[PDB]
Amino acid sequence: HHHHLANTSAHDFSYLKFVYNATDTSLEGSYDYIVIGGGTSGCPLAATLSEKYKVLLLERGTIATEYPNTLTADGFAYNLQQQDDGKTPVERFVSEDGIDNVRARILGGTTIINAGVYARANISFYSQTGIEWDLDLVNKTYEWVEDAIVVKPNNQSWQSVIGEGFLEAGILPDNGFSLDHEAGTRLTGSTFDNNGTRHAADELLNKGDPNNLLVAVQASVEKILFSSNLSAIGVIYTDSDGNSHQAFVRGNGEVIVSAGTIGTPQLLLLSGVGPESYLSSLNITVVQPNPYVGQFVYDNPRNFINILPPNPIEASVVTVLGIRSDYYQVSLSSLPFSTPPFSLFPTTSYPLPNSTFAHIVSQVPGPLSHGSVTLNSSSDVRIAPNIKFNYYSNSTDLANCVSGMKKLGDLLRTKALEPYKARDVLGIDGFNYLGVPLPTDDASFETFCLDNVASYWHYHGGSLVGKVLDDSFRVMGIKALRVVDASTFPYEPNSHPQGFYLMLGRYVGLQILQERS
Ligand SMILES: Cc1cc2nc3c(=O)[nH]c(=O)nc-3n(C[C@H](O)[C@H](O)[C@H](O)COP(=O)(O)OP(=O)(O)OC[C@H]3O[C@@H](n4cnc5c(N)ncnc54)[C@H](O)[C@@H]3O)c2cc1C
Ligand SMILES: *[C@@H]1O[C@H](CO)[C@@H](O)[C@H](O)[C@H]1NC(C)=O
Ligand SMILES: *[C@@H]1O[C@H](CO)[C@@H](O)[C@H](O)[C@H]1NC(C)=O
Ligand SMILES: *[C@@H]1O[C@H](CO)[C@@H](O)[C@H](O)[C@H]1NC(C)=O
Ligand SMILES: *[C@@H]1O[C@H](CO)[C@@H](O)[C@H](O)[C@H]1NC(C)=O
Ligand SMILES: *[C@@H]1O[C@H](CO)[C@@H](O)[C@H](O)[C@H]1NC(C)=O
Ligand SMILES: *[C@@H]1O[C@H](CO)[C@@H](O)[C@H](O)[C@H]1NC(C)=O
Ligand SMILES: *[C@@H]1O[C@H](CO)[C@@H](O)[C@H](O)[C@H]1NC(C)=O
Ligand SMILES: O=Cc1ccccc1
Repeated sequence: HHHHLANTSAHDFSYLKFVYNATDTSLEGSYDYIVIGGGTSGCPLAATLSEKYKVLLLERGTIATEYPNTLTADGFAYNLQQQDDGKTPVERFVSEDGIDNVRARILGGTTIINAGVYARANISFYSQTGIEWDLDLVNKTYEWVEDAIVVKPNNQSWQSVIGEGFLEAGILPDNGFSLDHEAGTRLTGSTFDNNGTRHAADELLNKGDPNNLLVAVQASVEKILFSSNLSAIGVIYTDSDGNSHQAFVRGNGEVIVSAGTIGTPQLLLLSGVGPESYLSSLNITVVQPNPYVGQFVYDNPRNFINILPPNPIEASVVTVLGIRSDYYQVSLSSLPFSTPPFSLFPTTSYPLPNSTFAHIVSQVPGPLSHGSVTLNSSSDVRIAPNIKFNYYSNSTDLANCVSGMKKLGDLLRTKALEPYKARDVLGIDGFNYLGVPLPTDDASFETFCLDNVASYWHYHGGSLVGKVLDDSFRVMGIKALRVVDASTFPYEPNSHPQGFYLMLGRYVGLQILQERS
């Protein structure tokens, strides 16, 4: 079941032969499919559709060769440390809760900037949704992604320490190496290969048909165009010089929005698809009223402590996961820095580490708390929308963080972690901490959870199946319009969702092709 995994190899940019600047007006015209957003779901979706049909993929960012630190594990922090000048692969934002965050702006989407952790969805997820999944095809599609960009990670000293700690702390059983989201401790896959080269969703464009697939970069899609039976017919997009362009679908073809949790509700709202009284209050003509566009937007909380060992530890990428139903835990080890990677810590005024440190982390599942995306500009898609997640508004989320923080306490008490204490005392105050240490009444853990929350970066929702979309990802009430990306589900598929959303892009592409045949 692992014969098919990818090998160590250079990042494959062969697909650049059909990538063009959106300034090229000859890209304007009619296609069978237009995919908006060249990201985690959008790239394998476009590649899949191009097996049989003419596809235009539109991405607002540029190509990853322009930002070489996106292409190595060693460059992960660099892209977050880099200032956001409107063109960089990392776009910075702050939720209305006050928590710093980022999204991608690059061909390949968030797989070009993320921490590389690869996992398949919790196998119970499919029946939880109630969608009639073709489960055999789901698994074939995971293998199609994994053959291109997923490896079995080599050993990393810190990842092995934390795995021994998770097991000693009772996060059982030992699952060895496995891609599956199951209770226990395991080594999972990575989209960094064993030479440190990042592999990503853009490489899945290499599986497209180069005679049928066209990609426009620095293409800012501003509006979905509709028929004068309401149908999507095309898009308006602007190029890096600011000039406008139009592209259309033809016949039985379709527009699919794959612009992410933030970008997809924004574009739907700008296009008149959304809550009637809200759009009317902005004087946006309503094309399709739906009270849920931009509603039910979720961000799984990240809580953490940081330890500063008295001897240097080796930096690592996350590969070893400790999974329970009520918390998902990992640890990153890092070099010190004097410029913070934006959103690693929730505020810019966080203390800076002067030596190597271990960031020890727990994730709240769900979450049950949710907020919304609303427009900041009623016209300009380059102006980021407002986004609020309402962290810990739901008491179940807070209770689950308390459980995870207690388990992090257990982890710090293991023999495995003992050699990284600065003082050989009995308690966990023998560690040196960067930032706030763990407090053991439930009230002190609740305060810690609330005060020190950060984004796990795994936000989702805003165009949910069952609210905005049907079980085939069609926008209800509109022909020839679908949404495929992380805006579509209200809960996580697992601890690390890129593997699910990579699969989903191709999977829905195959469903489109089958429906059409
Ligand atoms: C820093 C970070 C680390 C992460 N680490 C991991 C991890 O290790 N493992 C894991 O499993 N998950 C991880 N995640 C989460 C996971 O990567 C994302 O949830 C997932 O990639 C989202 O996929 P998507 O297709 O919804 O969005 P994206 O991949 O972001 O794709 C959306 C694309 O649409 C483009 N776009 C947006 N609006 C427009 C527009 N109007 N016109 C044109 N293009 C547009 C964007 O530029 C982008 O390329 C991480 C997330 C972040 C931010
Ligand atoms: C990796 O290479 C080996 C032999 O060199 C082979 O088993 C396998 O086909 C390769 N994997 C991929 C994904 O190409
Ligand atoms: C597209 O062309 C413009 C000039 O017309 C240039 O400024 C920009 O860098 C180009 N973008 C890409 C992605 O090549
Ligand atoms: C799909 O693969 C998973 C492992 O990821 C396995 O547990 C499951 O049985 C498979 N399902 C089908 C329908 O083959
Ligand atoms: C919408 O337009 C009407 C005029 O038709 C105006 O009275 C109202 O203030 C406008 N509202 C906004 C938010 O532009
Ligand atoms: C997997 O998903 C099911 C269904 O939502 C849930 O009950 C279970 O706790 C999950 N398991 C893990 C290990 O997250
Ligand atoms: C736009 O965003 C800024 C920055 O968060 C905020 O202060 C402002 O209130 C927002 N404006 C609108 C109209 O949403
Ligand atoms: C928390 O979420 C659960 C599940 O959606 C819900 O039943 C409950 O009412 C929520 N609590 C509050 C205070 O909204
Ligand atoms: O789970 C992935 C991760 C990576 C860096 C920091 C926190 C979490």
